[PDB]
Amino acid sequence: YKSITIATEGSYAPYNFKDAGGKLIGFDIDLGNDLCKRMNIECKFVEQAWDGIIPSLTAGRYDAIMAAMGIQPAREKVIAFSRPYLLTPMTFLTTADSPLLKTQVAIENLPLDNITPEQKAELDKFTKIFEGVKFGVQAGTSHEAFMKQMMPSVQISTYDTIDNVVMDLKAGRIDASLASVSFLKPLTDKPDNKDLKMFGPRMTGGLFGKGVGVGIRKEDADLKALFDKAIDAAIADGTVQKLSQQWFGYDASP
Ligand SMILES: N=C(N)NCCC[C@@H](C(=O)O)N1C(=O)CC[C@@H]1C(=O)O
Repeated sequence: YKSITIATEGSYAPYNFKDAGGKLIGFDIDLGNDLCKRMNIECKFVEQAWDGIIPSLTAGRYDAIMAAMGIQPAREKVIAFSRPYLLTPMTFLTTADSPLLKTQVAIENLPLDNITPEQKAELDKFTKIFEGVKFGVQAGTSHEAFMKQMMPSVQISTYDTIDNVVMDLKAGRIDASLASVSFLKPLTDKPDNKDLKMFGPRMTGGLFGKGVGVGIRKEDADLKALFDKAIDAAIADGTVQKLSQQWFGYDASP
């Protein structure tokens, strides 16, 4: 390999978004540039809307995806992933004045790979509390998949970007959402968002899979091996931890 093109979305801060000059910035951009230097490959980042990001990769419009993409079983049917470069659970989001905040969380860390009756009881409790509450999620994400598969009785609206979800939650058009802690912690830590709060169980596994990874075509085994070696080195030397603290305000490195 000499040169590759990496697609990102550009609407998911602090992983990938646009600066004041319209340039793509964020953890995925800084990490991608560091990995390419390690691989001795020239890389160019390009913006791609979330809906077509996977088919444009398999159609050969670019060589990899770094766009806060969870390594999840459904996507693994279509593309390959590097080993994870970040780990994060998933949790809920509402407004700081919401009555939803008073709900007792019986299971703080809720793994979904093998749901026990106790874990199902906790998911069912939140489903019942959420029935009547209007949820908003970004379309085409594990957030949408979780609500449709695990909480089908809850009213959901899907959005083109997570930015539009947050806009509608702030405006009171929706009452709650779901996303990773890696997205929600920096969002709620901003003084701009003192009116927003994370809540509920922190979920992992199941349809969410594990980790955030670089999406690569299945046939590109050598490119996956190059990324895996570079990611292992960036984790080992503390680069991923450094970038995670810079962008997220905490260490989400594997
Ligand atoms: N708009 C984007 N560029 N990416 C949205 C990805 C959301 C979600 C997913 O892959 O479907 N995520 C995962 O399930 C774990 C990491 C990520 C998240 O919730 O932050």
